[PDB]
Amino acid sequence: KIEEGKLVIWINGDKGYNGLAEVGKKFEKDTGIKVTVEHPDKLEEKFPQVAATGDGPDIIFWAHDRFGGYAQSGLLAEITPDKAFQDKLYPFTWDAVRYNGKLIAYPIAVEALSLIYNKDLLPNPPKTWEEIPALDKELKAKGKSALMFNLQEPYFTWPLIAADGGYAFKYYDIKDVGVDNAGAKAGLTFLVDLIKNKHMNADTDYSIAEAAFNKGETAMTINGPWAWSNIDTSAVNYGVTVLPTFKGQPSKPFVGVLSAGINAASPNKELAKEFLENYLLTDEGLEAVNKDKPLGAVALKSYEEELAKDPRIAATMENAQKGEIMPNIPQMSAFWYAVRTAVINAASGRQTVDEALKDAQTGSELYRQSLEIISRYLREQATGAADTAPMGASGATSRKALETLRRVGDGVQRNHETAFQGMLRKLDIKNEDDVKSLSRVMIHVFSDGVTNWGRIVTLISFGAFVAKHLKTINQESCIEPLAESITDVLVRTKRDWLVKQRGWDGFVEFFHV
Ligand SMILES: CCc1sc2ncnc(N[C@H](Cc3ccccc3)C(=O)O)c2c1-c1cccc2[nH]ccc12
Ligand SMILES: OC[C@H]1O[C@H](O[C@H]2[C@H](O)[C@@H](O)[C@@H](O)O[C@@H]2CO)[C@H](O)[C@@H](O)[C@@H]1O
Ligand code: NA
Repeated sequence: KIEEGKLVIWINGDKGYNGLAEVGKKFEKDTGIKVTVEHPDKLEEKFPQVAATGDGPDIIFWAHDRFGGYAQSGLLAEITPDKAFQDKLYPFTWDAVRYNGKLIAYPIAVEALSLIYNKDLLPNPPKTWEEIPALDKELKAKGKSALMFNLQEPYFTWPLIAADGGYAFKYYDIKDVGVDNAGAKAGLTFLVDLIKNKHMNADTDYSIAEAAFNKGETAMTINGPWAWSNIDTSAVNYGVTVLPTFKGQPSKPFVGVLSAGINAASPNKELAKEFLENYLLTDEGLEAVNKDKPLGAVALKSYEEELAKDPRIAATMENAQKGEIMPNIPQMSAFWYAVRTAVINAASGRQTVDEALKDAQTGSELYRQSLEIISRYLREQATGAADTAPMGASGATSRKALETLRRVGDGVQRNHETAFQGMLRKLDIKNEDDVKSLSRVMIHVFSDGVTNWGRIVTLISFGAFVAKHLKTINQESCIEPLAESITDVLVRTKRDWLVKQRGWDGFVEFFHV
């Protein structure tokens, strides 16, 4: 389905795609291979959907956080640069694109948010978030505002949520999520109070914030290096500086490494490798992109030495040092989708801060919490003995959902023994290969009819029945992948229903004696 003898590239619309296309023309001139650069809307959502059917671009550019998800789904070619090419880029950029010991993309540049301020309106930018309300009152009396930034993407609010101890995953422990802790609460509350006191508007998005800054209407914005081009064109006299502190502690932006992955379904992997290594990741390649839209601190040592003398890059790396490199684990997508909803609902007043971050924590934890219950149930049902290991500090829900599942699920397997036996015989489960086939059948079953806890118990109960069969034919190693696949079907298709029911707390409540 992907065309051979051509390269199709996807990069986000905020990046230097015209610069990338010039690197495309230079590749074409030397090789006769035409490079097409596109910047589709929502390309980070659209890449996994199309790559999963063997379609999509040859090369996808995004920050590294989304790449572990793509790799886990088998959408990325492993990349195998030799040592001499590996030595040309900073090792911490290679660390960003390493997943289960394999390099799954080419690192391009380090991106961190900074405070951007209008020197003509604000010769001394504020050192603290706390002084912004008084600053705004001062600027409002002159027909100006203190601060506008994109409130529709959690990326921009994360530095404030994280300042006082909010975090995604403790360093990575997927069982330790910091989304609804007191630090996160205090940061998002400060944001909601800015909106309440009319210092910020809940509806401000990327476009509105950028135009207000670039027209001289607001003294400050929060943005990455890619934004500096449009500000150059605007004639605003701007500085790039350290983000304001919150409760005496630095803002902690999530650091992204813009990265180039190769589609596992691409029949042009050698052309893509040849383009990325010998045309893009060179002084002339990164300069062409950078001249269009600044990349940040580039992964290529030679060109990073030239760019590091720029104070805007110095300020970028200062904010980076005070932040954290984003995780690349597959959970990141669900984390971002949850926190995006929480910031928007808290900002608009649809939910209180406590409600919004509670739901975001449940969303962020949903996959791992589901897998822990389902996997323990399938394994104890198969072997006749429970797992003795502790769930941990935050798994009272896990213990109670498993106790509920045992009590309710005993009945379902006994009543459906004959139906389950027939269905198991009608399928041909014998190994890991057959377990992959099961996912289509289970999705197929879960795409028709009503959503309720009884139907979920029936799916898991079928899972336990299959796990018992697997154990009997010495295929015990297939039980964990079965559990992964049942968990996948369940959260893909029912994520929002499960968050609405308060996840597994709802399941315990619904069947409570
Ligand atoms: C992969 C098999 C699976 S997983 C699964 N998960 C949830 N629900 C299912 N079915 C119930 C309907 C139902 C009730 C009793 C007996 C039979 C069906 C529902 O849709 O609510 C199934 C099935 C399934 C589907 C059709 C025939 C089947 N016979 C054995 C299992 C099974
Ligand atoms: O808003 C959540 C979002 O944050 C990051 O996306 C950034 C991206 O890294 C930057 O390169 C720039 O394009 O702005 C984006 C924010 O709108 C994560 O990389 C992304 O996965 C996540 O969804
Ligand atoms: Na976007």
